[PDB]
Amino acid sequence: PIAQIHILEGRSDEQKETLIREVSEAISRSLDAPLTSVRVIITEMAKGHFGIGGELASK
Amino acid sequence: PIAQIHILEGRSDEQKETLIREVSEAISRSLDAPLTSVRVIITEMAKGHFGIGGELAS
Amino acid sequence: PIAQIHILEGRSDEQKETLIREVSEAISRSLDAPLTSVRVIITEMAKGHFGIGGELA
Amino acid sequence: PIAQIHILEGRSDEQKETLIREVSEAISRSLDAPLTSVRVIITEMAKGHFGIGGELASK
Amino acid sequence: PIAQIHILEGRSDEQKETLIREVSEAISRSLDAPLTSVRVIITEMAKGHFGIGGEL
Amino acid sequence: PIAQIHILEGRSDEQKETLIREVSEAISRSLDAPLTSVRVIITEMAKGHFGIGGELAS
Repeated sequence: PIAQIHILEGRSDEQKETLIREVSEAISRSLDAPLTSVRVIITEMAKGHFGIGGELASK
Repeated sequence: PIAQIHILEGRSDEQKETLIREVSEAISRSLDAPLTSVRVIITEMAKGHFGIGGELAS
Repeated sequence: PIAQIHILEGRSDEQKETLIREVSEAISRSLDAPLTSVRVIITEMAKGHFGIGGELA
Repeated sequence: PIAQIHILEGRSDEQKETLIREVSEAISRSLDAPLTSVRVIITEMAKGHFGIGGELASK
Repeated sequence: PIAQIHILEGRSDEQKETLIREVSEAISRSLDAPLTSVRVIITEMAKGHFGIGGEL
Repeated sequence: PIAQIHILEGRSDEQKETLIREVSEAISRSLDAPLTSVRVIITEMAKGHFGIGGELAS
């Protein structure tokens, strides 16, 4: 499985490493897929690049 | 957080529901993000639409 | 500009046509980008494939 | 609805804010989905990372 | 490397197999990447789901 | 056709230009799509942003 996770910028490397680990494990348990087959891409978003209800996250 | 998960076709609805819940919880706990802010998209791939090493995963 | 829009299944073809036109106009006007250069991809999600708060939408 | 928009780098924060607002409203009215449910991600592309016809947008 | 290719519906399985092979080789050779590390996802678009210049 | 290619950061501009050209040509000939219609997006990943088996790929 291949997961792409869009998150807001600002997390530490350590936090993102945890995210990759926990999500990968979750995918593995859910689908009975071998952990080694799971790939995760983290894509960071700047605050001014993410909109909710037409408004900036930065705001 | 918005996660898109590409998986091969063949899983049950029950499995996919579990995937959504477990992944959402993992994201929420890892990032200290509100659970309701987490969105998950499951994208199924037909076997003939996924390649590894230039060959079909068939 | 290239837009991919994930939406729940269930809309008519005409509704999706309107979506493409209106989003394309918005992108062109906002960025002063040539309208003819704007590409929009509609990706439909089955209800059992979209989660909000860990629950099916 | 969730929209991801790939655009070339170079726009101001203000332009991108306008983009997010206008695209979100366009999605909302076209699909009659509540505006507050609409998420928009802006993904900026470097000039050297976007190809048309096998040629860089840089040229 | 991971490539996702959006294409209009209508191509044969044979064409899509060729697409995966040729794109994977192009990525591998261009980036000096191990061929087995290359993944390609084909995503088909219905004609009514793809807009250029605001028109279908 | 529209291709998005996720690759690890570290390549030169020249390498990425070659990638775009060769991938665009491969798409064109494989699908018999006019080359001028082919668009390619390169998306670079930092090493700390890519996981295999729950571990950073690095």
